[PDB]
Amino acid sequence: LHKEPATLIKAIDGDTVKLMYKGQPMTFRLLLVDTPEFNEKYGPEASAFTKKMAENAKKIEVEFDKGQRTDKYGRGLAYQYADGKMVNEALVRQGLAKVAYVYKGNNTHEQLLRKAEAQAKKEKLNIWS
Ligand SMILES: Cc1cn([C@H]2C[C@H](OP(=O)(O)O)[C@@H](COP(=O)(O)O)O2)c(=O)[nH]c1=O
Ligand SMILES: [Ca+2]
Repeated sequence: LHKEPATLIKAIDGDTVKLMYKGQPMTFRLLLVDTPEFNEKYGPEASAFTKKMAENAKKIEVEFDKGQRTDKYGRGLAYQYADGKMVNEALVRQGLAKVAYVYKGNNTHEQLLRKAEAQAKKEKLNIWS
């Protein structure tokens, strides 16, 4: 897989963000994770985390997997990086997302994220407290 450029348009919540990709505004849904909705426990904390990571980044990138690049709602499906750090993985390591929605053929980073989830669960962080 490879990273491609994007720029931040606006934070949305823990697992969605509005980015400009190839010069067009699009909402992205982060692959392989599920954050609580804003109205649920840890939803606001997940939103704050990804808003900070994205807004402080000098360089945002997106990486598509091998499979579907948009979902049935027209959201782009990717892994998002902020100054080289994967947001998807960071959420999971902090106990602010569960590994979820693992569909065959868009699951390249599944085991990386499961290892983060195991470390978050060991530490009893956030969702795992
Ligand atoms: C992460 C992801 C979600 N989706 C669809 C499955 C879920 O359908 P339903 O809306 O029918 O539940 C929805 C979950 O996203 P949200 O967690 O953003 O609500 O998005 C995909 O199709 N592919 C994906 O990789
Ligand atoms: Ca969600």
